[PDB]
Order: sequence, then C-alpha cells, then structure tokens
Amino acid sequence: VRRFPWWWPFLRR
Repeated sequence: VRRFPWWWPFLRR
C-alpha cells in the first residue's frame, strides 16, 4: 500500500 504524501505526518486521528 502506498499513499503517504509529504504532508500526512500531521494527519492521523
């Protein structure tokens, strides 16, 4: 699976 952008670090919950 691949998707993790370069701005996801903040997204989670």
